[PDB]
Amino acid sequence: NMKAFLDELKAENIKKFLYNFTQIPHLAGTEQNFQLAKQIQSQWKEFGLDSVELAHYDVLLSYPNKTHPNYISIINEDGNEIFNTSLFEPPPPGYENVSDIVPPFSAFSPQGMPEGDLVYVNYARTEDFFKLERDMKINCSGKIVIARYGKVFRGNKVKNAQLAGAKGVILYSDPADYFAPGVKSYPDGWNLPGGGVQRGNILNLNGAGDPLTPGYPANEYAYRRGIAEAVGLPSIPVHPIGYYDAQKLLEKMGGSAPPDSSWRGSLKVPYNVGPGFTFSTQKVKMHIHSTNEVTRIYNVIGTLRGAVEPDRYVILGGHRDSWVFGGIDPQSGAAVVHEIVRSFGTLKKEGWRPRRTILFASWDAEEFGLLGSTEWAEENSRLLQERGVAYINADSSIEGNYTLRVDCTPLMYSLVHNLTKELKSPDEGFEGKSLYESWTKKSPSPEFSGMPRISKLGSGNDFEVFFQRLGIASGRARYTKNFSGYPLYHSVYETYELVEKFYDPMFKYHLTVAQVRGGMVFELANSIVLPFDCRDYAVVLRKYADKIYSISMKHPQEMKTYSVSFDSLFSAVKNFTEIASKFSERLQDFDKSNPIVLRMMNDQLMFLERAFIDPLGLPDRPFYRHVIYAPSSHNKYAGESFPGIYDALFDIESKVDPSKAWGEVKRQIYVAAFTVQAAAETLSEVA
Amino acid sequence: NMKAFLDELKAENIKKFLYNFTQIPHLAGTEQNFQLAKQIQSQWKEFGLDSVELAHYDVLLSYPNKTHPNYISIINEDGNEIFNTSLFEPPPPGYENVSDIVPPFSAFSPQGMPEGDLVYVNYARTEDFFKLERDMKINCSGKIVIARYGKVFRGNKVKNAQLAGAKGVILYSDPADYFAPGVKSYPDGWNLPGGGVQRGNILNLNGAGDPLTPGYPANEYAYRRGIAEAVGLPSIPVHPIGYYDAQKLLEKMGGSAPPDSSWRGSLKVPYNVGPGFTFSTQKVKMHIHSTNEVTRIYNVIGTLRGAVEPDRYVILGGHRDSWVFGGIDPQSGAAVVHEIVRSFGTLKKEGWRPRRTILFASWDAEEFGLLGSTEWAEENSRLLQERGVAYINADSSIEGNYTLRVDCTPLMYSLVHNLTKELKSPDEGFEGKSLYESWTKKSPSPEFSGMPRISKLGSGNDFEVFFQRLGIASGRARYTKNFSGYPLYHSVYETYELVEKFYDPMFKYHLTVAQVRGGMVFELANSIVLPFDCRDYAVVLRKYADKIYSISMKHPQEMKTYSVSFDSLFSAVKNFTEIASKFSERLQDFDKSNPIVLRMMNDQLMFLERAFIDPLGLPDRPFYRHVIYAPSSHNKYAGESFPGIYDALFDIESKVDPSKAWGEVKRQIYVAAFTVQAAAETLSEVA
Ligand SMILES: *[C@@H]1O[C@H](CO)[C@@H](O[C@@H]2O[C@H](CO)[C@@H](O[C@@H]3O[C@H](CO)[C@@H](O)[C@H](O[C@H]4O[C@H](CO)[C@@H](O)[C@H](O)[C@@H]4O)[C@@H]3O)[C@H](O)[C@H]2NC(C)=O)[C@H](O)[C@H]1NC(C)=O
Ligand SMILES: *[C@@H]1O[C@H](CO)[C@@H](O[C@@H]2O[C@H](CO)[C@@H](O[C@@H]3O[C@H](CO)[C@@H](O)[C@H](O[C@H]4O[C@H](CO)[C@@H](O)[C@H](O)[C@@H]4O)[C@@H]3O)[C@H](O)[C@H]2NC(C)=O)[C@H](O)[C@H]1NC(C)=O
Ligand SMILES: *[C@@H]1O[C@H](CO)[C@@H](O[C@@H]2O[C@H](CO)[C@@H](O)[C@H](O)[C@H]2NC(C)=O)[C@H](O)[C@H]1NC(C)=O
Ligand SMILES: *[C@@H]1O[C@H](CO)[C@@H](O[C@@H]2O[C@H](CO)[C@@H](O)[C@H](O)[C@H]2NC(C)=O)[C@H](O)[C@H]1NC(C)=O
Ligand SMILES: *[C@@H]1O[C@H](CO)[C@@H](O[C@@H]2O[C@H](CO)[C@@H](O)[C@H](O)[C@H]2NC(C)=O)[C@H](O)[C@H]1NC(C)=O
Ligand SMILES: *[C@@H]1O[C@H](CO)[C@@H](O[C@@H]2O[C@H](CO)[C@@H](O)[C@H](O)[C@H]2NC(C)=O)[C@H](O)[C@H]1NC(C)=O
Ligand SMILES: *[C@@H]1O[C@H](CO)[C@@H](O[C@@H]2O[C@H](CO)[C@@H](O)[C@H](O)[C@H]2NC(C)=O)[C@H](O)[C@H]1NC(C)=O
Ligand SMILES: *[C@@H]1O[C@H](CO)[C@@H](O[C@@H]2O[C@H](CO)[C@@H](O)[C@H](O)[C@H]2NC(C)=O)[C@H](O)[C@H]1NC(C)=O
Ligand SMILES: *[C@@H]1O[C@H](CO)[C@@H](O)[C@H](O)[C@H]1NC(C)=O
Ligand SMILES: *[C@@H]1O[C@H](CO)[C@@H](O)[C@H](O)[C@H]1NC(C)=O
Ligand SMILES: *[C@@H]1O[C@H](CO)[C@@H](O)[C@H](O)[C@H]1NC(C)=O
Ligand SMILES: *[C@@H]1O[C@H](CO)[C@@H](O)[C@H](O)[C@H]1NC(C)=O
Ligand SMILES: *[C@@H]1O[C@H](CO)[C@@H](O)[C@H](O)[C@H]1NC(C)=O
Ligand SMILES: *[C@@H]1O[C@H](CO)[C@@H](O)[C@H](O)[C@H]1NC(C)=O
Ligand SMILES: O=C(O)CC[C@H](CP(=O)(O)O)C(=O)O
Ligand SMILES: O=C(O)CC[C@H](CP(=O)(O)O)C(=O)O
Ligand SMILES: [Ca+2]
Ligand SMILES: [Ca+2]
Ligand SMILES: [Cl-]
Ligand SMILES: [Cl-]
Ligand SMILES: [Zn+2]
Ligand SMILES: [Zn+2]
Ligand SMILES: [Zn+2]
Ligand SMILES: [Zn+2]
Repeated sequence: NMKAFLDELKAENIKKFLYNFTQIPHLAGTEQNFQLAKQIQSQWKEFGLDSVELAHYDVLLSYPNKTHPNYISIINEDGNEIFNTSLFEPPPPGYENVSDIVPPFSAFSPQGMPEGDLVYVNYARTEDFFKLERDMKINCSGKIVIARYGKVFRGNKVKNAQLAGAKGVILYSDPADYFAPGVKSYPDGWNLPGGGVQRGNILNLNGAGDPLTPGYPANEYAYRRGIAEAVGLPSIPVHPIGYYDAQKLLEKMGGSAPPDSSWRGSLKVPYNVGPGFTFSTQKVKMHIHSTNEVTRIYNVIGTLRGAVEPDRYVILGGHRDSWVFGGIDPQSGAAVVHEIVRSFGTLKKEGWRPRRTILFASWDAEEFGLLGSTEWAEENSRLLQERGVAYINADSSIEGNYTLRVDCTPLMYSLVHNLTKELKSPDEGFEGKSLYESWTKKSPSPEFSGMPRISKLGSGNDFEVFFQRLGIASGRARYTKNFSGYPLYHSVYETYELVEKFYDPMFKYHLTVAQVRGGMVFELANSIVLPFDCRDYAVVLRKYADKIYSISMKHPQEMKTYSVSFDSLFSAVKNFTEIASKFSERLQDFDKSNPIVLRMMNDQLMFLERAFIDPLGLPDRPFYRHVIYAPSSHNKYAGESFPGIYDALFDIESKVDPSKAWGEVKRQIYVAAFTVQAAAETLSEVA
Repeated sequence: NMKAFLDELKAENIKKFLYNFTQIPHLAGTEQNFQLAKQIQSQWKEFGLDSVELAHYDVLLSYPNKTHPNYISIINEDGNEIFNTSLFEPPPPGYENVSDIVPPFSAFSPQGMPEGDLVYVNYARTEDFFKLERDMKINCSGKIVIARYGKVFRGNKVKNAQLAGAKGVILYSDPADYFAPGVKSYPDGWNLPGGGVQRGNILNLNGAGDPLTPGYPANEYAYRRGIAEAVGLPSIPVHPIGYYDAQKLLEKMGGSAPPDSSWRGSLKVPYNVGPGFTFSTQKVKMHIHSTNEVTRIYNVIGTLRGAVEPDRYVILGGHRDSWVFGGIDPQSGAAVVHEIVRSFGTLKKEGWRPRRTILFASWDAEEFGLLGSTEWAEENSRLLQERGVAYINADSSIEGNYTLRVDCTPLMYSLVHNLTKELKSPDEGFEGKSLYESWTKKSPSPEFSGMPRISKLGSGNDFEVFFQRLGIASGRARYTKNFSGYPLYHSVYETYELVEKFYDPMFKYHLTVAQVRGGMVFELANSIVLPFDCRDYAVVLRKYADKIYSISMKHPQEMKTYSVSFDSLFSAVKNFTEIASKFSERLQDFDKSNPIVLRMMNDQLMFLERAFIDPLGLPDRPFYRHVIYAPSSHNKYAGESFPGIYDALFDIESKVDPSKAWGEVKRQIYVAAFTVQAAAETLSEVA
């Protein structure tokens, strides 16, 4: 039963697994990552799984040149390189020994050696560039942009920059965002040293997976696009730096004041916007020599065969590749999955099987754009779309230690509420209380009433292809602090010791996340009726219809002129509410003894997420096919609701053909109303 | 049981229903068609169906102007209209009374009054226009084209013509194609009078359905494209004529000889290719004033709820709208469905239910581009794709009386072989023999050995959206003669009397088709294991891989230069063969007493057709998503195999960038190999 499963999970095992996974770097595409894959595969096998395979793909990755390193220089009027950024981060204590730690770089940067004047853009958000090209009249064309990490996925920044005319982008971590007051720099606390740099890919894939093979798995005979038709590649050079190198680049900055305090970070510089220095006369020069190359990656796929519904799949998945040691990102999640597997494997050895098939993935090349999960799902899309019950992600278990952070489909809200009431809170001062209670006290619902917050799914992690492309019900759960990443994110300093010393010394937060993650997978794979509640979707559809309506209503004159009505969407939502309500009644009133009727009802619950998929995709985003949710076009990490309408409405005041534009709003309202109505009809009596 | 069902079908009932359906015209969008819909709905209800609804859509139709009729003129040097084509066909005996019979027109022609020189193009096939622009050097630009009906769908002709530069198209029926020797003109035989004209739409929809709403049902709040972005509309005027009016237009034709005898039909004219007349000096002038208009259509949808698997759908569908009386096209099929329904309804009244849900459709606006079936399937696509077992079409039951013509997915071959051996042949001189035997003797397999021919599915009928877009296993069966249509196709002369007197006086061929159609639907809806044989797909995949390979091999030098290999496709096919073979074994070896295992296996059989769908669609044909089959791009009526590769290879010698072109061949080989491999993997053990 469930308690047997939950009781078999040990904090000390997680600790032991995390330590094992963090001793050397496991960069995607390296032999070391391959060996960790082989090792996971052997162990998941010894743990009891019925089968464990490696699935590999040949995908575009990116790597710095070993003998021609990347850096940024201030040059002078003659071409003397006055200042030079780091070539590497100062390795932490006792790892000065590291074989090779990849130096900081922006994965998928083109090669280049541009120079020019600097313009500071804050976080390089859409609103930042609006304030700058619209209010301030500064002009980024031909400039090198310099932006701080935080707020939004760094891919959006590069795209915003690229589109505003920039010839290069420099990213850095500012202590305002990456140094929490009163805590020390690593190795003596969990803050980011002025020499720490955040690695990370800067693609805009929009769900495509491998850049060269959109639509189809990068298998042995894959046909690939030439790199010039590749998906998501930035066209200007980009490089990240720490805040020491940053001060050096920022302190000589001229032009206009920062437009206000929200543009100014913590270093002792003015945070002038530029362009150029006070100093005229010197320029910034970038040196980028990273190369893109097709490289083999490996997913580990374990299978625990279901006793009754083997042709129904509950998937627990998270990635194995790290930028360096992956002390938090991903091995604190990977060590949790290892212990979940060990625990299910234990029950199986004593002769239990779950009701449905459970699938366990160790994904590769996630850091490079969710490539392993995506290629695997393109290869197995027909199985997934007819057999896929749910997907539970398992990246970083902790990014803090204040409370639970849950993002999931509405179908799993009730499941998550019930599971957490059955779990002990590991929180100081809530001993003998449930996780539900601490989580609700600490992160209260905005909606209300006495409920916790649960957020929408966007992207930036491996659930993306399962939810956004395929319409498989998905959730994730981790411990969090009070979109920027904790301070030591994607740095050489994110190590086992960072976690053992400063994050979770007892491994008690890991154990909690293992219980929430393994708990969901257990209920999903074993409850006789799928634990989804379609009425929960009815409720959020109404909130999102209100929301998108309110946004349109900021423009009453155009709504009159063009006859923009939301009547069809509200009507659809009202029908989905009534039909879901009747479906719940039938679900309460039938005999679980009749298997075929059970299967029919479970198939309705199962295909309901699926009903929100449009096979034509969203406008310009063929791999984002869900109509209710998509990643924000301004921030991959953030979930947006009614994305088609949201984007047709965004900055609509600026389109030059208002009636073309409002026409497309109307078209999107129609697609949404229709999809919500069609989804609802999946829950009607079937004949 | 089956025999009870088959024995309840009566030839005399079919006769009575066909007579009832043919007394007045039932043109899509008219009140008369609406009343026939209401009537079908009441009767299917009295017959016993559990529910019967009307589903309506507002779609673009096309109609001649009542007070400004269409015709073609020869004008002279001054503008005197010397010759004028008919305004209508001479109505048949006793129907000179007809309320209104729509005059001959090409549905969806733009309006226009162009004049110019005539060029004769034979059947206006791709090869005809090749022979003419390549061999003969004649140039169709600014000319009016005149082409005979036959060989290919008239939409392709208009598209070929349009693309070759034409300013108008005139279609006519030539007696070579539409007058069988030794038979008389209607009313005294079944041949086409020199005053008969074939009506018909001339769209290129490529599966889109309603022109204005591709992707989504043309419901109440549908957003519609402006007519200029409508799908499939021809841009030059087109009008059809009989062979009397044709002789008048052809007899004065100048320019070059016909390139050979295959270009010459039966009228006493030279069949010169033009351009222009001998007569200089006079021109041809077209007068077209038809209008396009959004018009309401109605499908009748009856439901017979399944006793065990109600959430599994077997669909019997065919259209109700006719160009005029629809004596053969469609009411000889519609009267068969009426009798099938009556018969199932009888069993139900005695307390039987089929195992699966059976759905019965009377589709509207088929003649106008399969619009009713398509809109309905877009509206209900999520139900269809998860619950759809099979679709059996039911258009014209007879287009002759020589033998059976069956087109279907390979999955149904074995079903059709077994059903026909259990059926009496209605053929003169095969009394006491089975339909299988007459059908095999009369239409022998080309493949071999002692098997009948079964052809591929293309399009030109209502199964299109179910098979080509959705991947639902589909078949059709009718009686045929020894792609052009019988002689009285889409003419005022296709009447009840044409059928009672000359086609099927006993109604014995109708009864046979009712038995083959209702027989399939019965087995599909009642057999405990779905009657599909996946090994039959294995066999044809190998033949098609051979075929497409041979076509590529007409170009060995390019295959070397570009490294074009079919190794992946053959490998996929070989694996599909082995895995299908193992799947058959398991299907033989499991206990039908275990329902969940039964359901799992039926779901594999059911989703196997579905596995061949690519959600990205074929190149440029987003609504044709099946990878093994598509309608021919040169002839909608014809099925083509490995369409993606076939079209990348077609006329490849002429592409100006041979390596771009051969690259796309390679990409298509990859898509096909991958899809065949993925389809096969749906038949593997599921865990
Ligand atoms: C939510 O579910 C409800 C079903 O409970 C559903 O309501 C349906 O709405 C449509 C209109 O939106 C109705 O269709 C109408 O009724 C009949 C057809 O049976 C016609 O007379 C009407 O047509 C006339 O009026 C039209 C416009 O007002 C004209 O354009 C037209 O040419 C006619 O002259 C009209 O088609 C239908 O009756 C209800 N169904 C009910 C109440 O049972 C609603 O649409 C669902 N929401 C969504 C978004 O799907
Ligand atoms: C039909 O089914 C068979 C399975 O029975 C399947 O065969 C598979 O083919 C691929 C090659 O096409 C094999 O993968 C290889 O084997 C190992 C990985 O386990 C590697 O050593 C190989 O890689 C080396 O060589 C490559 C090229 O030759 C190099 O590019 C590469 O970098 C390596 O140095 C290679 O990946 C696989 O072993 C078999 N599976 C078997 C026999 O079990 C076949 O592909 C299926 N057909 C289709 C079209 O799917
Ligand atoms: C993590 O643990 C694994 C397995 O417990 C260690 O690898 C095993 O132990 C030794 C290492 O040579 C061998 O006898 C086994 O063959 C290894 N088993 C495998 C790979 O499954 C591994 O070395 C540990 N990693 C670290 C850095 O501690
Ligand atoms: C920053 O780095 C550059 C590159 O290594 C340094 O300039 C080089 O210096 C050597 C010897 O002085 C010369 O042979 C090269 O011509 C220089 N390379 C280039 C491309 O300029 C530079 O001195 C460094 N600057 C600082 C302040 O340390
Ligand atoms: C979460 O728990 C609640 C409370 O147990 C569950 O709702 C009950 O479920 C039973 C079983 O069908 C019903 O008979 C009760 O009427 C329900 N109570 C309420 C308040 O609805 C709910 O099913 C659980 N959610 C899951 C398991 O997903
Ligand atoms: C075809 O048969 C139908 C039904 O048998 C005829 O319509 C019915 O018969 C009379 C006609 O006014 C009425 O009492 C019924 O209400 C009609 N029933 C319906 C419409 O379901 C119909 O007129 C026949 N058509 C022809 C031309 O013979
Ligand atoms: C073919 O049809 C046209 C159109 O009806 C005939 O020409 C018309 O004749 C009347 C009276 O003679 C004139 O008022 C119109 O000007 C003509 N219309 C046009 C547009 O030309 C023509 O005579 C007919 N030709 C034959 C041979 O019957
Ligand atoms: C068509 O009929 C053949 C002959 O009856 C069927 O094949 C037999 O099916 C039974 C039932 O599984 C097997 O045990 C026999 O071994 C089969 N004989 C052969 C020659 O295969 C076949 O199943 C029928 N096809 C259908 C119903 O789709
Ligand atoms: C890296 O740069 C070296 C040293 O200058 C050069 O020889 C080599 O081409 C580069 N390797 C690649 C292509 O990354
Ligand atoms: C920015 O500067 C360049 C000239 O160097 C110009 O072409 C570009 O259009 C400018 N952008 C704006 C907003 O004026
Ligand atoms: C872990 O828990 C303590 C308790 O408040 C917290 O303040 C400390 O800073 C936490 N560690 C991190 C990395 O936030
Ligand atoms: C048909 O032509 C008539 C008569 O000349 C004209 O008045 C009317 O506009 C036309 N109707 C339409 C638009 O089909
Ligand atoms: C046919 O004629 C026109 C001139 O009237 C010309 O522009 C067009 O390109 C010609 N086509 C060919 C194949 O020469
Ligand atoms: C019907 O059957 C006879 C028997 O040969 C055939 O010759 C006759 O022409 C058929 N009718 C039609 C329309 O083909
Ligand atoms: O490519 C993405 O969508 C995200 C990759 C990675 C996700 P993770 O850092 O592993 O949480 C990142 O944000 O840089
Ligand atoms: O639009 C089509 O695809 C075909 C419509 C109709 C099919 P049918 O004549 O009813 O067999 C025709 O060929 O003109
Ligand atoms: Ca791919
Ligand atoms: Ca449509
Ligand atoms: Cl996660
Ligand atoms: Cl048919
Ligand atoms: Zn990461
Ligand atoms: Zn991660
Ligand atoms: Zn027709
Ligand atoms: Zn027809």
